[PDB]
Amino acid sequence: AICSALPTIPYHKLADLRYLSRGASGTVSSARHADWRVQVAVKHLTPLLDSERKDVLREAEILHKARFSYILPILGICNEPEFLGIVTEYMPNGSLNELLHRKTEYPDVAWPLRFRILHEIALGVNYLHNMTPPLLHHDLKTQNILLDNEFHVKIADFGLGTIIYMPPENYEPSIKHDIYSYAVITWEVLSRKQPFEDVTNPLQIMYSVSQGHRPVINEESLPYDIPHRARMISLIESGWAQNPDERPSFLKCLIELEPVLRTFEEITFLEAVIQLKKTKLQ
Amino acid sequence: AICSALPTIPYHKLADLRYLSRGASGTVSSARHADWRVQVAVKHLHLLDSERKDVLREAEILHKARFSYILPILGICNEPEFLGIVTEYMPNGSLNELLHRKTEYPDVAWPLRFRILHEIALGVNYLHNMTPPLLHHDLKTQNILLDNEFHVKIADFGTIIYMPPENYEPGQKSRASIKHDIYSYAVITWEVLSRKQPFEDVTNPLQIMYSVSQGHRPVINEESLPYDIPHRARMISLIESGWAQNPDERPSFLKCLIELEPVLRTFEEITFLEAVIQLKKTKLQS
Ligand SMILES: CCCS(=O)(=O)Nc1cc(-c2cc(-c3ccc(N4CCNCC4)cc3)cnc2N)ccc1OC
Ligand SMILES: CCCS(=O)(=O)Nc1cc(-c2cc(-c3ccc(N4CCNCC4)cc3)cnc2N)ccc1OC
Repeated sequence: AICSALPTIPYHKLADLRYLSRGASGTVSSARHADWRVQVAVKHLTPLLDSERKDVLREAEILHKARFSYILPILGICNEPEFLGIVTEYMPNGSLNELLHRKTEYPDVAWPLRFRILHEIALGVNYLHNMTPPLLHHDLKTQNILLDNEFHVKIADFGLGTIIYMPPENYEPSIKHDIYSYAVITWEVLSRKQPFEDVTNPLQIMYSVSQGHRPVINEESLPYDIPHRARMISLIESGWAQNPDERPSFLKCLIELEPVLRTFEEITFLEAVIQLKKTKLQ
Repeated sequence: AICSALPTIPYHKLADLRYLSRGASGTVSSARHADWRVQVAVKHLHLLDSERKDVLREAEILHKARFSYILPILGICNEPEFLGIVTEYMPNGSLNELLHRKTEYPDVAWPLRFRILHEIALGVNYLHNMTPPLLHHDLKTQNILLDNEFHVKIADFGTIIYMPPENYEPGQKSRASIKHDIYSYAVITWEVLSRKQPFEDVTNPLQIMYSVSQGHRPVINEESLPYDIPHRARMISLIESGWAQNPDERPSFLKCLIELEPVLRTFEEITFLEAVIQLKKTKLQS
């Protein structure tokens, strides 16, 4: 009964555009609003076909209808004959991929921060699932997860390399789908390692996973230093099971994770974040 | 063209309710969601149809003003047994507590105070630049909640200090004015740079109303506002122009944001987190 219309931001109110990152889904730039006096990110894509506009609008309204504390907050759409793009909050620290694999800038990443990030990811995906109707991500990657000033998760890219996160039952030309990806991410988050490093052709990855093989679980990929190691390992291995029905919903995962995050003090999170900024500063 | 329906949260999905604080605008409790697995705050009642209509008005105003510094509403609980607004849980409470709880919060680094002022101005300016412009007309340190990282979140669109004189007799038809809000902001800025109660010496609020209608404002001196305050002169000019006897002399929030940006720009990004962690540590162990 209570509807809210996504504001249409005029293009000429967006100053200081700068290419932030290009990718398959389009190009993302940074800008600042003339009236709101705040920084924002803009995702855009020749003239515009009607299908392209329809897909961009689908994505924008999906962001608008799934507003949650850990879902990328959309601010408005810029829809003009000259330009068309989605406006959202600017996430300075970029994607989780950079955080994980930029060991020069990010030498250490305290376990409290890693687990808080995992928890917020699960929370975002679970809220998307608990919508009506249930909203399916169908494409979770360490590149979709953006991190704000305090390294809090913000998920993006919900609507219609990238093979690491695909369940085996999709090779043959669902809710469980998403959890699979999540499991993988957890692995890639506790190890800071590329899944299937030794494999050079992605079809090798597809073959190994279709044979029921997953990334290595050993002493090197996951050190014993990792907190709550055994629970995380059980969660991961059951979360990427060959059979979809055996994979748990995100609510079971949240119930399993909450006591894990509960062992970290509130201040240790900020300590890890500020230590990360300091190691990156020096 | 893009509509978004506020989810209707069932009452039975709110577990572990606890009276957090009662007040004029109603009572706010804390609770936890069964499916979303997150903590939330719930504003509830003490029901006529007029009350329900007003609650729906508040809910739709919060939902239509979704902004980074506006209290994020999650859903509405509309059942015959209960009716309430559900929003994000702001653990550290309101700005008033931060300012005047010197036991838990002995020191408050200037970077964080300026971040809070900046975010307040940003939220109010966003409210003004809407279509149509939405007026707060009741800004106080109790409306400003503080999230996990002490980021400002405005809500709710001895409490007269933040009301301009032309609003005491509410000329609603005549002077439901834009400048009103800026007045409030000025006062808060003072109370944020001094950590002191405006009109401390006055004990009767009607005396405060008379004095303010007489063109009197809080004192600006060496004690209320020490010279230690960063950018002291610029902030003092902002305050004095924000509570001018004449409403038209008070600037829009866009002018204030344009003046504040260069001030916030002088603090490095890490100093904010350092001040916040210092606040969290001083509040602990006490
Ligand atoms: C294909 C669309 C990307 S996305 O799939 O992740 N989604 C999506 C994302 C964003 C967004 C992105 C970023 C960002 C900034 C810097 C960097 N790095 C440093 C500079 N060089 C490259 C690496 C990485 C990411 C910040 N803030 C945002 N708000 C904005 C809108 C979006 O709309 C779906
Ligand atoms: C009480 C003012 C109402 S309000 O004017 O600020 N508006 C409004 C606010 C809220 C809200 C409030 C709180 C909150 C938490 C701790 C405390 N303290 C601790 C115990 N001692 C007293 C002080 C006070 C408030 C947290 N999170 C929320 N989300 C929820 C809905 C609202 O309705 C729009």
